[PDB]
Amino acid sequence: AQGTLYIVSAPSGAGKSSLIQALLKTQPLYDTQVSVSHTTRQPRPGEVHGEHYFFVNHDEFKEMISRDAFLEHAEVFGNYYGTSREAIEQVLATGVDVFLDIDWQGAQQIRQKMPHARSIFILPPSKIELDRRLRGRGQDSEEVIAKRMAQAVAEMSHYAEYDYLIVNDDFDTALTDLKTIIRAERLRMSRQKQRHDALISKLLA
Amino acid sequence: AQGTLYIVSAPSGAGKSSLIQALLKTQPLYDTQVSVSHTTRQPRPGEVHGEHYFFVNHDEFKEMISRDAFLEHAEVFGNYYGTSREAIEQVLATGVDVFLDIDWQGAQQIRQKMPHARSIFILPPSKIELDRRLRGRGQDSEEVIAKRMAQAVAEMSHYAEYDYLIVNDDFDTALTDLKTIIRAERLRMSRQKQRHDALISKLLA
Amino acid sequence: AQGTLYIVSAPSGAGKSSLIQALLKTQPLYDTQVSVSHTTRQPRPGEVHGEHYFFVNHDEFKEMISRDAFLEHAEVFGNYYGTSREAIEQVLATGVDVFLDIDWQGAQQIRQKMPHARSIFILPPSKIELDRRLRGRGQDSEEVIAKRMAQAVAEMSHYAEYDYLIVNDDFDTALTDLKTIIRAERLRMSRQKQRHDALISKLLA
Amino acid sequence: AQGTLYIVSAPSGAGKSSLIQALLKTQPLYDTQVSVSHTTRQPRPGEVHGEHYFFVNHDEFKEMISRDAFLEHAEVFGNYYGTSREAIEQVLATGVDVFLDIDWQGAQQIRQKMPHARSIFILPPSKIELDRRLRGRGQDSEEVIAKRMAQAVAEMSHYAEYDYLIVNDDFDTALTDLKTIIRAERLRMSRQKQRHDALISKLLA
Amino acid sequence: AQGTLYIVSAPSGAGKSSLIQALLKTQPLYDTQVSVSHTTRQPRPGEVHGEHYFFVNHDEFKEMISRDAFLEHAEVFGNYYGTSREAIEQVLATGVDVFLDIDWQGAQQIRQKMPHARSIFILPPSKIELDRRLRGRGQDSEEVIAKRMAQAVAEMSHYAEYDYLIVNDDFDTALTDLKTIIRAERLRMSRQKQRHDALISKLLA
Amino acid sequence: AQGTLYIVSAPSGAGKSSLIQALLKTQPLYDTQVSVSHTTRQPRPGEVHGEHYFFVNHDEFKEMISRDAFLEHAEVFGNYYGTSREAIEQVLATGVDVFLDIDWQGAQQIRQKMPHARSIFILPPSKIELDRRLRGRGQDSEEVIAKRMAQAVAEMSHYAEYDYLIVNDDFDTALTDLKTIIRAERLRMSRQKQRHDALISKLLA
Ligand SMILES: Nc1nc2c(ncn2[C@@H]2O[C@H](COP(=O)(O)OP(=O)(O)O)[C@@H](O)[C@H]2O)c(=O)[nH]1
Ligand SMILES: Nc1nc2c(ncn2[C@@H]2O[C@H](COP(=O)(O)OP(=O)(O)O)[C@@H](O)[C@H]2O)c(=O)[nH]1
Ligand SMILES: Nc1nc2c(ncn2[C@@H]2O[C@H](COP(=O)(O)OP(=O)(O)O)[C@@H](O)[C@H]2O)c(=O)[nH]1
Ligand SMILES: Nc1nc2c(ncn2[C@@H]2O[C@H](COP(=O)(O)OP(=O)(O)O)[C@@H](O)[C@H]2O)c(=O)[nH]1
Ligand SMILES: Nc1nc2c(ncn2[C@@H]2O[C@H](COP(=O)(O)OP(=O)(O)O)[C@@H](O)[C@H]2O)c(=O)[nH]1
Ligand SMILES: Nc1nc2c(ncn2[C@@H]2O[C@H](COP(=O)(O)OP(=O)(O)O)[C@@H](O)[C@H]2O)c(=O)[nH]1
Ligand SMILES: Nc1nc2c(ncn2[C@@H]2O[C@H](CO)[C@@H](O)[C@H]2O)c(=O)[nH]1
Ligand SMILES: Nc1nc2c(ncn2[C@@H]2O[C@H](CO)[C@@H](O)[C@H]2O)c(=O)[nH]1
Ligand SMILES: Nc1nc2c(ncn2[C@@H]2O[C@H](CO)[C@@H](O)[C@H]2O)c(=O)[nH]1
Ligand SMILES: Nc1nc2c(ncn2[C@@H]2O[C@H](CO)[C@@H](O)[C@H]2O)c(=O)[nH]1
Ligand SMILES: Nc1nc2c(ncn2[C@@H]2O[C@H](CO)[C@@H](O)[C@H]2O)c(=O)[nH]1
Ligand SMILES: Nc1nc2c(ncn2[C@@H]2O[C@H](CO)[C@@H](O)[C@H]2O)c(=O)[nH]1
Ligand SMILES: [K+]
Ligand SMILES: [K+]
Ligand SMILES: [K+]
Ligand SMILES: [K+]
Ligand SMILES: [K+]
Ligand SMILES: [K+]
Repeated sequence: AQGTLYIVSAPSGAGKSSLIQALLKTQPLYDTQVSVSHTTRQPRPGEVHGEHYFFVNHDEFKEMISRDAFLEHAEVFGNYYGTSREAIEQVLATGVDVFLDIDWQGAQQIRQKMPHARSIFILPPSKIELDRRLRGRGQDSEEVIAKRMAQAVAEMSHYAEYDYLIVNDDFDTALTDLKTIIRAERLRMSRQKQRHDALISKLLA
Repeated sequence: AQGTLYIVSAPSGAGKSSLIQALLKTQPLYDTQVSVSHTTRQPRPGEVHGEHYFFVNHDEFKEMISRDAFLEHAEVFGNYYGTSREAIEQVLATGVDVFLDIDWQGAQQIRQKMPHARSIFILPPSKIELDRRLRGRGQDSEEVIAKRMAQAVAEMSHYAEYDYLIVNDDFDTALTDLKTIIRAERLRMSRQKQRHDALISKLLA
Repeated sequence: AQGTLYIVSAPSGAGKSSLIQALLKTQPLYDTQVSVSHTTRQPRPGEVHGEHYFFVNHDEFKEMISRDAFLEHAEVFGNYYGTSREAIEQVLATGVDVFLDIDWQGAQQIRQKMPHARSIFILPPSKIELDRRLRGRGQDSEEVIAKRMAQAVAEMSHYAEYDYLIVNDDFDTALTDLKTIIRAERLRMSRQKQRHDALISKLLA
Repeated sequence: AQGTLYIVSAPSGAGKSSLIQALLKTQPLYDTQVSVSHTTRQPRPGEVHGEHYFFVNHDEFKEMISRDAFLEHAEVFGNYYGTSREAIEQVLATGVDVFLDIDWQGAQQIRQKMPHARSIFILPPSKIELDRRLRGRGQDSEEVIAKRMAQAVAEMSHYAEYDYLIVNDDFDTALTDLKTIIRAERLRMSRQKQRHDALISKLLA
Repeated sequence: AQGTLYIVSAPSGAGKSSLIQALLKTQPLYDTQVSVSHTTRQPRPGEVHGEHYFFVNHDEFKEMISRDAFLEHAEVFGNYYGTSREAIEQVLATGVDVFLDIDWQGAQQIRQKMPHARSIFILPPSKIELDRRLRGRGQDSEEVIAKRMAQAVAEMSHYAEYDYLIVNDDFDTALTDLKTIIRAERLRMSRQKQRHDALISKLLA
Repeated sequence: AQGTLYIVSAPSGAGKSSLIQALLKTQPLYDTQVSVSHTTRQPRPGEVHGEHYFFVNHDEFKEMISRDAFLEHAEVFGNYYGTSREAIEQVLATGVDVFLDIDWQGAQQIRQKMPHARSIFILPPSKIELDRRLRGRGQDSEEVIAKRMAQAVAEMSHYAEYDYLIVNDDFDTALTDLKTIIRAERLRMSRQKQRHDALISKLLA
């Protein structure tokens, strides 16, 4: 009973990390999980090793690439990120659906290796709103913000490669759209044929 | 642009009828409609012509087959039923999603002509429960009930042909399942790219 | 197996009427129905025979009492009302939960004959609010209003006899309360053991 | 104003710990709490003393039994567990409803000492699903899993002693069933007579 | 005490009509009603006198203007429409919130006479979508559609006059938005102080 | 794009801290935040500096007052509390709506400096319930409780200065009332004119 891989991408300031965390709190670990990526970037305050990321040195990441540790890996704004194959295969084979919060470059690598995976792209409801979300608390220089928005513009040009699109205007609407996609996918005949492997056998008698 | 054609089929005793009506009350005529089939069966008490069905004589339906007026037609439960082509094509072109409540024979003909149609099959939660619903008020003979149940079993044989499976155990749940499918499909990239065209242009500088 | 008999009573001005209709629209005829009482009162405008009530003459209702046709009967607000036994027993045996919208006199007679019946009493949120609802469009005389309010107070005296109390302040809340009771009862072990019989056998090797 | 004790039992792999935690996050501490049991078992990673359990040595547990510290205690798969009487009585007398996540042996002891307590049993939706939930991440030997399933089979044979049954097929449905039971129980006339001690006094005037 | 007067205006193609009906089905006649306007336009098929509109002749409506029977009146889409004063004042005095589905001309006259009236404007999600809804079944000429769209644009010019803006993209969302406004207003201090008068007295010793 | 300040006050035992925390978990930080106050009171177990409060010595608080650090400050039951101006102005100017959990004295100071802020007062559903909530786990002396209730009585006399009133009888109802207020306020024409700054421009063409 193999589970389904879900790809979730978005520019910074579309609210993707908060949409996925809120989805996860409604779901037991036997239905849905998130993958823990590897990264070279510094742990932020509040972040714990093995929960959000496995944090590693540049040289250790390199080692991992060279021994084919990764289902996908990429550089994103000055650091490396990747999804280790072993833990993914292991969780999917227990029937769990697994969320991959990754950029468009990782999404592409996943699509070719796992053609069944479903990908969701999240957009902000406008440029004005994107800019206000991107600015955060509002203490970065104009320059640092132009570079941010430019990285976001790059991410967004890749949206058409995804199977679903969520416009995250209003958080609760968008959360509901995300739950709706996963729920609809579980109503697919292949999935249902199984988990319901005969009630159906009992129906056709 | 084009709305999506939905096919919904079910044995009797699966609550499919009330599920579709309930869904329509929450949905504007510009989003979602049901197709008005032609048939030779008699109107039920309190059932208006042109709203549930176009009711015609045996002789009239046979001449409609000759004029090639139907996208599908079939014989179901001792009467003839057909889906007039002109109205489907006309409602779909205005962007409305159109539901076809038709049997498995009909669904096959539509699949061949309209291959992006999506199909929903609806099952009862058990055989005993199927029997309890078919029996209804329990005033019918054992002989009539026997014929309804064999027809139901025969209908259920063809489930594996459909894209989606809903197990209608609890009505509200099954209603949320039908609403869920419709909503997820509207979140697909092909339709969202259309609906949010202006937004996407702005966002990509 | 057997459906559950529900009794619902309330003074007028407690919104009990619309609560029951609203509940029924969300619920199939094979899950939940309302009992059709006989009465001597006139039909209201736009009120059909056999659907809300079986409307009979004073002389006809008196002969129904003699034939022992009622599970309960009583005099309410200057007219006679009764619950025909045959249809209750017949709907209940098909597994349908049946609601009896009857007064306190009726509820006592049913309690004695049918001791697993469950009863719901419905109260207004205050006396002032009760008065505001009773007054309605405010076109009635102070004398008629005076008689409606004494009847309401008399009805409310008998609340402590019922299994459940709903305070109907906010309609949607009170609707969720009525849906909630019905749903919890269906979760009781006696009914769930029946509904999931096949599952339980499998589970226990 | 004494609160209600709720008993929640299930085999491992019916998702009970996750159903109760999610219920609790919707409820303030003046309405609903969980009891903190005593156990001899080792704290898992993430577990904190006094939150999930009071962790104690074998000898300390023994001391507690001998001085009648426990409303119930039992051995469950190679460790001891129990509910201390003092903290329970103290919380219930402040009107809080208290959840006891305990096995069937503890449930029995509670039933005799507190006959008002309501018990809920949770089942998995099938054996296949139970087995997949039981297997977790999927790294235990076949042997260790047969023993797990055998402990689960034992738990499940005791389900008929409970007042309610939840089949935990779909987490959100099952969570809603749990909230529905507590909510229905609060609509009971005894409870309502109190918390609403006169609005009612004001109604009967 | 007094209910609140609501004004709702919208171009056609904003789904305002079905939004108001849908809202009313969830709401008792003692909480919320729609005003019955007089008009000279013909009844639509299946549209009853005194329930949607009081339908009168041109000559009758002109004499109603002379008797000062209207709180507002105006000419809309080639016919005359008016809000009879007596019924508004009479329903409002019984504590009912009354909705006026009227155009911008009407809303101005009501604002001047009734300055605590609250007003809701409803917009379509885009021009293309507005066009798609106006076109409807697509059987009208390009000339008629042209006149409907100029009327819609003219109506939308006056939006900035209203207290509240609802963008009706997704029906259920827009329905929740209309329910939300009504509910928040009932939470204002002036109305809550009235509704919970007895409670507040007790609470303040 | 300036955000809206929300004031939330209540006596102890109306459940205000739990209502606000639950609201916040549904909202991303770019829509809604809570302010972190300064206080001289001791950190409770579980409390962390900079999350719930900035904890400071009596002398440091004094320093802050003397250099005009505070938008509002006050003494509440033997300790000082205040909201620093800088962090507030900074967050509001990024378009975030900010919740201020403060007493009636702070509310007043905020009202004069920021006349756009919206204030919500929460009441317990009765004195009996207030007293039971105030008593907590139930281990304080009668005397300590009379003083508690007396501080609560003082808070409650100031309720009429607030724009909204929530009666927190049932947690989920009250949470929904709180979400409804914020949501309604976002439907106001001033707010909507902006975030929707032309779709509208595109509508009037
Ligand atoms: N290819 C790939 N991208 C990743 C992976 N993990 C995170 N990212 C991307 O890294 C980007 C920034 O991540 P992060 O430092 O956590 O900031 P944030 O997620 O926007 O708050 C996001 O677009 C992620 O999609 C990964 O394992 N593989
Ligand atoms: N193929 C075909 N079947 C139809 C059509 N309309 C209705 N049916 C089927 O014939 C059966 C109709 O039963 P009906 O008289 O409406 O009673 P119902 O089952 O409660 O709807 C159902 O299975 C429908 O799916 C049609 O247009 N074409
Ligand atoms: N005991 C008895 N009372 C009934 C029966 N049917 C209706 N009633 C009661 O008589 C009253 C009927 O009022 P009705 O004419 O229907 O106006 P309503 O109050 O809005 O329903 C209500 O209190 C009902 O409970 C019945 O079958 N038996
Ligand atoms: N009798 C009794 N059983 C308990 C008590 N606390 C926990 N248990 C049972 O111990 C079993 C396993 O508990 P645990 O080690 O926490 O694993 P888990 O709850 O399945 O994740 C469950 O069936 C509980 O019902 C208790 O205080 N008394
Ligand atoms: N001012 C004024 N306008 C009204 C009144 N009643 C309806 N209208 C407006 O006239 C138009 C009526 O259109 P109608 O014939 O009902 O078709 P509809 O647009 O689907 O409701 C709408 O814009 C209404 O707002 C009224 O009493 N006074
Ligand atoms: N004026 C003002 N009051 C505050 C501030 N922060 C907290 N309070 C008030 O202090 C009172 C007690 O706070 P606390 O010690 O946290 O107890 P609790 O909030 O009831 O659990 C509450 O009424 C708050 O409204 C503040 O920054 N300014
Ligand atoms: N406008 C705004 N966005 C914020 C603030 N704090 C965090 N964010 C955004 O919230 C998201 C983090 O979940 C990012 O898009 C941040 O930039 C704030 O104070 N204002
Ligand atoms: N069990 C049962 N099913 C019914 C009753 N009335 C209608 N039905 C069923 O409800 C469905 C129509 O809503 C059909 O499947 C009918 O057979 C009844 O009294 N009992
Ligand atoms: N306050 C008020 N109650 C009404 C009105 N019309 C009907 N009702 C009440 O609404 C209920 C019927 O739905 C009854 O309790 C009626 O008295 C009205 O205009 N105002
Ligand atoms: N199938 C599956 N169940 C898991 C996994 N991780 C945890 N669980 C289950 O989730 C529950 C813990 O809440 C237990 O029933 C675990 O066995 C996993 O990766 N796969
Ligand atoms: N696109 C579309 N709109 C429709 C159709 N039928 C009715 N409407 C629209 O739906 C609304 C009435 O519910 C109006 O705005 C109508 O123009 C249809 O078939 N297609
Ligand atoms: N009745 C009651 N209230 C409690 C208990 N524990 C905490 N609270 C209340 O819950 C609130 C804290 O969120 C305060 O009003 C506390 O007094 C308890 O055991 N019983
Ligand atoms: K990641
Ligand atoms: K059909
Ligand atoms: K009745
Ligand atoms: K426990
Ligand atoms: K009107
Ligand atoms: K604070």
